[PDB]
Amino acid sequence: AVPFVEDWRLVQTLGEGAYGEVQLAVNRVTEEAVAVKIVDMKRAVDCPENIKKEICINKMLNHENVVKFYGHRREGNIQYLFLEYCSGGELFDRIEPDIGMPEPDAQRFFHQLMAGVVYLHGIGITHRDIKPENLLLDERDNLKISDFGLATVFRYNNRERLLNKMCGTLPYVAPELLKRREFHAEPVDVWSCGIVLTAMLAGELPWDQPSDSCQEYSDWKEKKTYLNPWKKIDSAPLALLHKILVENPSARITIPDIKKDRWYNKPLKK
Ligand SMILES: Nc1ncnc2c1ncn2[C@@H]1O[C@H](COP(=O)(O)OP(=O)(O)OP(O)(O)=S)[C@@H](O)[C@H]1O
Ligand SMILES: [Mg+2]
Ligand SMILES: [Mg+2]
Repeated sequence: AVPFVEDWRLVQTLGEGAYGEVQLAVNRVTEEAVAVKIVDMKRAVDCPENIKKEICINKMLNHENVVKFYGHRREGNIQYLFLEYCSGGELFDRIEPDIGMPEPDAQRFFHQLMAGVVYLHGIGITHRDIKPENLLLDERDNLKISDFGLATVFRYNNRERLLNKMCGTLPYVAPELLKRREFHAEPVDVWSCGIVLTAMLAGELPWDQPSDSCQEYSDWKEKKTYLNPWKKIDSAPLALLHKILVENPSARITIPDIKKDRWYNKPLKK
């Protein structure tokens, strides 16, 4: 019944977005540390209903590789979302530009990413904006899928919904999102995970946009893998990427089969 600021000390700005801010908050009596996403519902006409949907999706989630939702408050136009504080920051900041990261680290992050995406898809949720900026790390560098503001239900009461809305981030979106009027949700998340893995192993994104207009994408379809970023990627993970970054979503590898992939299961040393 008392104000947010009387219970919570904002200690640190963690991130700044167009529609909200994320603060590290410390409870003034408990001293427990929390991430609070502060959202001014004045900044968009349908933000009230968009943030309500984000909260309803968050309340369905409970997995070690998904940022945990603790609750929410409203104070006038302000919505507070309390989330698991991820001390380790963004996966994005572990990706050295043009370099990437050690293959064992990339593999480990990929394992954890798959675990979270499998969980989400199992409860019928698609994230729709998977990228290193939305994959956070806890104090033990465990990966946690973050930000469900673009997430939606693709399976409900055992019936699948095809998607028809364009959203996400252009270097990470699957080509069917640019070309088809309707598309299945799961292969889109699979595709973006493959871009994430490409970024982890090479430190760069392969194309602006998986368009016929984009030469980098056409060179990939012609498997000119002597070019960058592919030449930086060992043939074993590259064989997996060849199975993920497949244009036709009906032929694209599914996660159950990613789990059977040689590199996925290859023991790696430092
Ligand atoms: N739970 C968290 N723990 C630690 N850091 C976080 C957490 N949530 C967000 N951040 C940081 O805040 C940044 C932005 O938060 P997001 O939720 O991704 O905001 P955004 O989507 O960029 O902003 P808008 O308003 O949706 S355009 C992230 O990239 C993290 O660096
Ligand atoms: Mg985000
Ligand atoms: Mg967001």
